[PDB]
Amino acid sequence: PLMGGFGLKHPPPQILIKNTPVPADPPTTFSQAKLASFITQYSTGQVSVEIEWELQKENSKRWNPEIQYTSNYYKSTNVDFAVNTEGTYSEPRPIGTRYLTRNL
Amino acid sequence: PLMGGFGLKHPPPQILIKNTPVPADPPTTFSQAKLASFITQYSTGQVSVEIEWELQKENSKRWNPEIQYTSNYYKSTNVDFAVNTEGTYSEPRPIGTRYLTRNL
Repeated sequence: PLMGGFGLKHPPPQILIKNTPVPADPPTTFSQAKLASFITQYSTGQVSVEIEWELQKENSKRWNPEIQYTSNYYKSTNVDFAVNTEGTYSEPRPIGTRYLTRNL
Repeated sequence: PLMGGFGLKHPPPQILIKNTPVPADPPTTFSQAKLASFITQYSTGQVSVEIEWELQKENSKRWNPEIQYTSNYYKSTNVDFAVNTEGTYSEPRPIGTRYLTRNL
């Protein structure tokens, strides 16, 4: 992909879900038309997903230290990647995936 | 220890080594005195040492990133922990052992 990530020829299927429509009380006398009324409705539940990942271990002889992604040492108003006063979770900056080095 | 490290009641033994003294030519007529002359000498070789270490894996639920020891991202005159122009190896700063965090 241009956005990055993995291209796949058989991606994970997409799950589709809908409330089963519940019609309100239809009239007594038959009517040819389809039922235009329904009971306002919504549903809630829990969903769980796991992904088993495979890693390629980093095996390298570079003498000096590498570069690593690390949180700031210095004080700040409030913790990054954590909630704020009013409870709004916030992530300050994007995280690149490339730090460790490899000989071309 | 106060310097840090591990205290031990049976530390690794200390290896001691010496050139076996080689006397120069003593006189023909016997002499009571011990031999005061020797052949100037030195020896060279290779030494190898390995240490099998045990680690306590870090298992922790902290949500936000930790602090990590990482080399500078920004450019510098020359690489740290690596040789300089004239070939003098140099280590810029001490390295503490404590970064990862643990709930007291």
